Amino acid sequence: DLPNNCLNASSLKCEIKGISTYNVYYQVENNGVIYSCVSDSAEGLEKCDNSLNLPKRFSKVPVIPITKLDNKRHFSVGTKFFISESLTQDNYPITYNSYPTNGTVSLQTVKLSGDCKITKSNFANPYTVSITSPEKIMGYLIKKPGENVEHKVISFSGSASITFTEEMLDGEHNLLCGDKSAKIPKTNKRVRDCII
Amino acid sequence: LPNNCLNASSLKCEIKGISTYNVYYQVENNGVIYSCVSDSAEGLEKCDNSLNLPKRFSKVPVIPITKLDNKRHFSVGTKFFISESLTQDNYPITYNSYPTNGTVSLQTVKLSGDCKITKSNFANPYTVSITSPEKIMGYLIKKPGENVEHKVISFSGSASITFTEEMLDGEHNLLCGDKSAKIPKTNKRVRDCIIK
Ligand SMILES: *[C@@H]1O[C@H](CO)[C@@H](O[C@@H]2O[C@H](CO)[C@@H](O[C@@H]3O[C@H](CO)[C@@H](O)[C@H](O)[C@@H]3O)[C@H](O)[C@H]2NC(C)=O)[C@H](O)[C@H]1NC(C)=O
Ligand SMILES: *[C@@H]1O[C@H](CO)[C@@H](O[C@@H]2O[C@H](CO)[C@@H](O[C@@H]3O[C@H](CO)[C@@H](O)[C@H](O)[C@@H]3O)[C@H](O)[C@H]2NC(C)=O)[C@H](O)[C@H]1NC(C)=O
Ligand SMILES: *[C@@H]1O[C@H](CO)[C@@H](O[C@@H]2O[C@H](CO)[C@@H](O)[C@H](O)[C@H]2NC(C)=O)[C@H](O)[C@H]1NC(C)=O
Ligand SMILES: *[C@@H]1O[C@H](CO)[C@@H](O[C@@H]2O[C@H](CO)[C@@H](O)[C@H](O)[C@H]2NC(C)=O)[C@H](O)[C@H]1NC(C)=O
Repeated sequence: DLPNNCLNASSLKCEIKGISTYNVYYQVENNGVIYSCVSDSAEGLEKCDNSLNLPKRFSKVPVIPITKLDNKRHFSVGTKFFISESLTQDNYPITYNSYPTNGTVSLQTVKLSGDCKITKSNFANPYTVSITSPEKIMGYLIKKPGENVEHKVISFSGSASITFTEEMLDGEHNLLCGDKSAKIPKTNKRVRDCII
Repeated sequence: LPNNCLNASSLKCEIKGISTYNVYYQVENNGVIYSCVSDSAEGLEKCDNSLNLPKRFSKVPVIPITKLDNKRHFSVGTKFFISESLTQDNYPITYNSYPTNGTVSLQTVKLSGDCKITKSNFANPYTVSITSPEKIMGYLIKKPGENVEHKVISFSGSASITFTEEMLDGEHNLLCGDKSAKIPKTNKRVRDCIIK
């Protein structure tokens, strides 16, 4: 059990099958046997086939999929591949990340996740909100309901300060950090520009 | 309209898949197959291949696994989830009563929600109590890799637990939604006294 053949994609013939917003699904081939694999950094895919639409770096923000269909529009954070069990008994061995196992690859929408200490109350600068997380890395995002807004994920760690843009304070906008979620109310237009 | 996917006893229906916490079936009304997933196991007795249907489903807070490293420690069964098809087209599905497009995908799962294990339950030291603020909750003891297809226990409010000689070896592990716990191994010479 050494799926390191997926580590060598620089020189082995590989085809790009699918591309998500947070991982990549491909399959290499060494001695006449295909090896489906999923990676989170895409280091040796430059010479693969369909090595066309892939990015420099997946931002590595912890994300878990959606169970709440109703919460889709409220928690769309993009697409990420996950190891599912095949619909047939098919036990096809895929090596998600560095861990090998069987199952089938399946693309699912995901949500943000973790322990974002969303600091509602902030002493000074009420228009500036702070956000902390004990996790090593953590991701947040500000978006309206839906909008098909992908990316806009920020790799933050520990201390993080957030200010709102002029349009952003439209009440329908929502701040997503970790599991937690809040809604920003529309501030008065004349209270704005009074900052001067 | 997900009509007569609740009336499936009035239609010719084909049982496609059965998981631990939900069931997948397709009904046929007038020319086109309706794919639907549910949890009641009601009205599906007259469907085809409905031989191994469970009485009811536990319907506990349940999320799938991400880190494949933790399947062995947190395996609690299999649950059907709505995903996105690898190809472009996506058949409309009506999970519960919620209609949407996509494809089905079977995934093993972990218990979800929030539990608060009374870690130091001095009162009857060998019996401890759990409290869940949610309306329903799931829990089960399980050593890594132990076959657990329906050993779960539907949990609401606050309840207590009494252990077994098997379950008090150092290998068994306590599971309750979002929390994990390990059981210490009592010497078999101390076991014969608690047996009284
Ligand atoms: C699914 O993935 C598992 C993970 O490796 C694969 O399991 C392997 O299946 C083989 C069956 O050929 C088993 O190994 C056997 O062990 C016995 C005991 O020594 C030995 O006498 C046999 O000759 C054979 O080697 C075992 O279940 C397992 N091996 C592991 C985990 O090391 C399985 O092949 C995959 N399913 C597929 C590809 O359909
Ligand atoms: C899911 O597949 C079905 C069929 O392929 C589609 O579902 C429904 O499709 C209609 C047509 O696009 C959606 O909206 C309607 O659009 C027409 C455009 O002129 C408009 O006149 C109507 O007032 C209505 O807005 C409808 O929302 C959609 N519903 C669902 C539940 O899917 C559709 O192709 C696929 N779904 C999506 C979201 O694309
Ligand atoms: C991946 O590529 C490297 C580079 O060729 C392989 O390393 C070779 O290993 C074989 C022995 O199995 C020998 O040809 C040499 O020891 C290495 N090559 C050179 C040029 O020294 C490696 O085996 C490949 N496969 C894996 C799984 O890593
Ligand atoms: C399930 O089927 C029954 C059929 O007896 C439905 O009862 C009527 O169904 C027709 C459509 O065939 C509707 O037009 C009527 O309005 C229904 N009668 C009512 C609502 O009193 C029933 O609606 C179906 N759906 C369920 C029970 O959820």
